[PDB]
Amino acid sequence: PEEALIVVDMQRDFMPGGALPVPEGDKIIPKVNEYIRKFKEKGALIVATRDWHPENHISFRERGGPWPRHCVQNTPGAEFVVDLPEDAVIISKATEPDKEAYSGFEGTDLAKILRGNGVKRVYICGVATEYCVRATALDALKHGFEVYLLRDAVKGIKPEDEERALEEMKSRGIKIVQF
Ligand SMILES: [Zn+2]
Repeated sequence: PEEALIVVDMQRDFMPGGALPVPEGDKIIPKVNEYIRKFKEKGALIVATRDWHPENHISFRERGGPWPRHCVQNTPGAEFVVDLPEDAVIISKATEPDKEAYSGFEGTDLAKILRGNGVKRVYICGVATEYCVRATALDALKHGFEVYLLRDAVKGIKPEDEERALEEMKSRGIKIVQF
C-alpha cells in the first residue's frame, strides 16, 4: 500500500489501571480502533508497535531505571487494548535486558518492512504523545516517509509536554490531521 497506520504501544499497562497509565488513555481507544477499521478498508498496511520487555529490563526501577515494571513479555500488562486485524504487522521493541527502545524503529525492522510493502506515507497514533509517539514519528521522518499525526488518536501524560511535542513535530515537518 502507499500508506500505513502505525499504532504505538496501545497496551494494557499504558491504560488507566495499568502499571504505567496514560491519563484518560482509554478515551482514545474507540477512535484508534476506528482508524484501524478505516485503514483496513482503504487496504492500507496496519502496524502495531508494542513494548515487549524482559523481566529486569534496564528501564525499570529495579535496575535504577526511570519506570515501574511494565509491558513484560508474555504478561497481561503487555497485551494490546485495541482491535487488530489478522494481517496487522506486530513490531516488538526493547526486548533485550540492557537496551531501551522508545521508537518503534529503534532496533526493529520497521523501516525495512514499510519499504518492502511499498509504503510512502505513515499515520501515527497511540501513546504517549511526548514519548514513544514523538520518537516514532521523528524516526519515520528520518527514513523519508511523509508523516501524519492523528490528532484525535494520541494521548500524552503531561499537558505541557504533549503541547511541546506536538509543536516540535509540526516544525520538523510532521502534519497534524484528523478524519
Ligand atoms: Zn518501556
